Amino acid sequence: NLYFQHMRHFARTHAIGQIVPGKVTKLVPFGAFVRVEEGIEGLVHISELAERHVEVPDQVVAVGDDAMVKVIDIDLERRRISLSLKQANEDYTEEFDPAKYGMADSYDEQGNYIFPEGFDAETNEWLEGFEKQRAEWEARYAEAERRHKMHTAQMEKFAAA
Ligand SMILES: O=C(O)c1cnccn1
Ligand SMILES: O=C(O)c1cnccn1
Repeated sequence: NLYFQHMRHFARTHAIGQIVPGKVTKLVPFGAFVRVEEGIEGLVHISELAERHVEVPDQVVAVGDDAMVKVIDIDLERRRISLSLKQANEDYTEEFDPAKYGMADSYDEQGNYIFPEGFDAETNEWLEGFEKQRAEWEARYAEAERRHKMHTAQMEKFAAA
């Protein structure tokens, strides 16, 4: 079963709560399907489109719209990924929280930051011979930033209210 395997891979590479970019692919009476990271599709249920009540999804999104959504549930049995636009926006903060955009593994159970393998907290510099790890990290971070920036844009485009 390839689909299960893909969705499982997805679940194991994304934390619940993660906020991710998506493209709206399809509208239905009960919500809007969104393709996540040019990957696979989740559902934004109609009640999770916005804070206000909504009679049809078109009231909030349209096919082809880009958006940042929160992953709120992953059901590998029913092979549904649940998404929320509403909650993504509820959790937005002008201040950047990398945990919510792809770097949750840089935080422990308390929420304390974990200095990555190869970075010297004392020296505050990357250790020579770790260029691979520096690269991967810098990349992950950049993406997390991009994502937050986009979300900011989405919130700014809330000049609707
Ligand atoms: O048609 C479906 O699969 C469906 C309908 N309502 C809620 C969730 N899923
Ligand atoms: O049956 C589903 O859950 C479905 C439908 N359209 C797109 C993605 N998923």
